[PDB]
Amino acid sequence: MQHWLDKLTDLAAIEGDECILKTGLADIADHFGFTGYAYLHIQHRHITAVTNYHRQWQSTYFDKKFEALDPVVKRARSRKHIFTWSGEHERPTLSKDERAFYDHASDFGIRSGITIPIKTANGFMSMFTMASDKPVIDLDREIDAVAAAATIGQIHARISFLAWLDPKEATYLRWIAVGKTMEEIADVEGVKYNSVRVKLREAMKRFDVRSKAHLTALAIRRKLI
Amino acid sequence: QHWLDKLTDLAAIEGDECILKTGLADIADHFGFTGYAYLHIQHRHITAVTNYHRQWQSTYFDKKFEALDPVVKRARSRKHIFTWSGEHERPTLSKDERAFYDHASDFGIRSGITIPIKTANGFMSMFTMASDKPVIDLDREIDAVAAAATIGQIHARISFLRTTPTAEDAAWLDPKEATYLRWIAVGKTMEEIADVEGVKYNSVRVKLREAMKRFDVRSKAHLTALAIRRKLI
DNA sequence: GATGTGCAGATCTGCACATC
DNA sequence: GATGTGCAGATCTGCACATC
Ligand SMILES: CCCCCC(=O)CC(=O)N[C@H]1CCOC1=O
Ligand SMILES: CCCCCC(=O)CC(=O)N[C@H]1CCOC1=O
Repeated sequence: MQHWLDKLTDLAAIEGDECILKTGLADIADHFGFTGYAYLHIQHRHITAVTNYHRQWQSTYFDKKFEALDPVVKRARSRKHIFTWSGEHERPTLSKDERAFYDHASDFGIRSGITIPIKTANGFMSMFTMASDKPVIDLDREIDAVAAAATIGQIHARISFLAWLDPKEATYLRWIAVGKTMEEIADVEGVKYNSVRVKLREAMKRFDVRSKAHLTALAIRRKLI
Repeated sequence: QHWLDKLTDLAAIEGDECILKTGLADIADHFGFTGYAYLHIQHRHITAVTNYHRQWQSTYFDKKFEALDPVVKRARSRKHIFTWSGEHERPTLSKDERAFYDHASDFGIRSGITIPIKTANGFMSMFTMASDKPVIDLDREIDAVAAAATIGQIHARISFLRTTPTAEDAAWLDPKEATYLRWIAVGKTMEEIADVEGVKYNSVRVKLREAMKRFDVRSKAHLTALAIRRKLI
């Protein structure tokens, strides 16, 4: 199947509100074995988030102003380049406080991750993180920093631009719109043929159409894609 | 200082496209370039947003230079910022490429900086700053990572907010193709189209597959999508 | 209800050929 | 070239039923 960066690039192109996007982001994170994801926009010390991290951890994170303690945000602020982090692996040279921070985050299964930080308008920044409950992130192939940046640039803009087709309906329909067969969609998305078949036939039924070409035309005409 | 930063700031302003294109043109000028060019590529089907001379835009597509331009070739091959130069590449270039670059020079396009990225559904987009200088003499190399981050945002601003192409490759449908394709777009089968338009099933079959051949698409859904996207229906 | 499984028959797509 | 013929195999659509 395609990489999650490609999945994110595809998602950045679908229509819909924040709710639709979050459903899609969570599914991608889950699909690739991550416990959650988090998008953060940071201007100075002011942060806004689009994440599926436990609400309890989010509240604590905001309440105790962890943006100023989180080693991940520190690195992101320091260098705009994708990186992997690990609470366990980073232990040495981590203040007693940064240590307490990681132990608390561990209670939520946030122990390691991959983060992609980029510069955005007005000298501010945005970062996207894929979190794991594993001790460390082990990768056979290093992720292309350039491709990672291009992907997050699109994801950031899409979020900044914030009935509808759901993420799977939209994502699958978009591939139908570029000539893919359902088997090919199953392969690139890493899902079962039947999941693609079921999702799309339901879309067809809800819109009362008899062919993919009709669903495609109606979706485009109605700005659903 | 740093046009990449200016582009990032511009990618954030939401308003009508007329202001976006003006902003892009202004940045290109401010930093000493002859102009800019954004291309969204979907296998030979290309849409452009650029302030390159209107005549060059017309020639570029009428001659299908996308298939000749070494800049596009390199972009399709590797998604990484690069600088190009007609004069510097001379030795490497064939007779058609040299000529190609010659015509471009007539429009103030002799060298440039191009940033290509991958976009949704296996396609790509690229942003170029063109100069009239024989070569780009950069004092400091432009960070490929930062460049990608910027163009990812510019691509989303142009594409997601549905900007009007300033130029694109020629794609059309003759009267019959259009008539039959409109029916396909509302759920009809080839047979049903034959009955309603009072023609042979083979007439509909051949008219549409030839159109599919011309657009280079594998399915009717794809032909339908490109046709609607291009306003042919 | 949300999804998934199966498949018969409907349709289309890819290829080789033929005719206007 | 534009249009038309022929068809095996690819691919989809509609309906019935299964899972949990
Ligand atoms: C609003 C919720 C906080 C999101 C924080 C973020 O983006 C970066 C990050 O994953 N930091 C990790 C590392 C240890 O705990 C975390 O949460
Ligand atoms: C529609 C106008 C064509 C834009 C093509 C483009 O984006 C890349 C590019 O700069 N190619 C250059 C190099 C020689 O001529 C050009 O135009």
